[PDB]
Amino acid sequence: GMENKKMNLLLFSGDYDKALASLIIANAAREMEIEVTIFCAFWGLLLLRDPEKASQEDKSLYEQAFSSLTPREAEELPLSKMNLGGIGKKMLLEMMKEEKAPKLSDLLSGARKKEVKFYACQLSVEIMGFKKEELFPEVQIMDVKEYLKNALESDLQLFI
Amino acid sequence: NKKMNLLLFSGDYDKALASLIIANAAREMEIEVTIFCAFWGLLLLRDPEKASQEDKSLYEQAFSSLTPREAEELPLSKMNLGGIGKKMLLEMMKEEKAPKLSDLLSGARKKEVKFYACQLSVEIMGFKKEELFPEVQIMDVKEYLKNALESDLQLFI
Amino acid sequence: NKKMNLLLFSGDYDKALASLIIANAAREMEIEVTIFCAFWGLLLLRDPEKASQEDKSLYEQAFSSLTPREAEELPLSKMNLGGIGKKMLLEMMKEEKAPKLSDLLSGARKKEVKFYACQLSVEIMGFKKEELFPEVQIMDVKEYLKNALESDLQLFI
Ligand SMILES: [Cl-]
Ligand code: NA
Ligand code: NA
Ligand code: NA
Ligand code: NA
Ligand code: NA
Repeated sequence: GMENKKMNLLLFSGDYDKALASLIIANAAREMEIEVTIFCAFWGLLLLRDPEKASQEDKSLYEQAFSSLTPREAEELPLSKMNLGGIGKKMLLEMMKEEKAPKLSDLLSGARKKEVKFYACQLSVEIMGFKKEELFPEVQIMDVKEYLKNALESDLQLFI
Repeated sequence: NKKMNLLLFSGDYDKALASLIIANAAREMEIEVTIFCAFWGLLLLRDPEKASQEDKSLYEQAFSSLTPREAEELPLSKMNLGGIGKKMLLEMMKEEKAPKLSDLLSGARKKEVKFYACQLSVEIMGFKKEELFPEVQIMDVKEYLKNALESDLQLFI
Repeated sequence: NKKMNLLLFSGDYDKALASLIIANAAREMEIEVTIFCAFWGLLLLRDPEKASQEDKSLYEQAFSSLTPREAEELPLSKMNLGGIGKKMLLEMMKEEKAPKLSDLLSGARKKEVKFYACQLSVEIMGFKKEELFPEVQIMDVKEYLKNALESDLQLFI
């Protein structure tokens, strides 16, 4: 069986639909008792923002602009295609509602509760200017060598 | 005895081309190939001569009617230009005698690449099994994971 | 002991950057790294001190002249806006003294990352070996599969 397996996802994309796929896979994995690590890098870091604990305190101006102007939480992420001003996302969301397919923010709550391990790429965090306190509290800041050690120890590795 | 699993998430012509170039070559080396199509990737599996509108919601009918109807109609991931920079790629491929996507797909089907459609995507998007190629099987995410964990090479495209 | 294979399909500045951050770090940990560049990913390998238009078709000549001529010219995957939001990412990296894509590429070359160019893509897009960095080897998809199957980490970017 799959109960001792390990999966590692590098979530690079900050697209709603790619994030959804990554959490559909991670939640299903956790239900099969697979240990799941999601390493968020670049745009994927946007998945990890906690809107209730955002800040502008002691960031450069570029960092402030980036933080205020980008999606402030997972649910605000744009579609990878057909976003159409936010209308084609509105489409996908409606079709999901018809099937009772849970929204990204509910899949993310689910993944946190099932103890999917979420890591934020240190260099991406530094470049984009996010503080630890701006992300969910159980997120750990991980450098790329820690990503590689984890990925090499894993049974399934994907870049999303 | 090797095995490869590709998760085709993208519905882009060029990414689909890459996936089938790799899948066809792997079958020639006697590697067993599984392609799990999810979200936009499902569009690869549409049989245009079998399309249907019966028992679909409004958005499902609209999504069906207004997305690529078959693999050859997929857009480029880049410089598609409303079909024109896809038209560039196709001309460049013609000069080099590189087969089109639909010909790679026919080859994949003949070589018995195993094509699967992600159940949740199929349901969300409203596609029926009869609208897809006959040998496609519906598989859920847990079945994908089992198959991927048993594979020797796993990619997300 | 360990081996990593990256298939770089994307020709985006930020995706190439991710790939070379990973590749450079892997080399420091003594992991063997193979990067197979295909389709848009081939643009990473263009040597701007070498370019040629000689013995190419019209679309090949046009493609060569109009596309990014070296890694540093690659567009952002998103929010490129004229190259100005790339300008934004670049200025943010500069504040952090994060190395540029060209510096990571030079580092990768120095650390003996193995760079291969997909033969079919090369032929379609019309690039010649002489237009790419001298250590690049042209490899077909079956060589890609052999190498990926012997690797411990395999990603498609
Ligand atoms: Cl991957
Ligand atoms: Na910064
Ligand atoms: Na991937
Ligand atoms: Na539906
Ligand atoms: Na993989
Ligand atoms: Na050509």
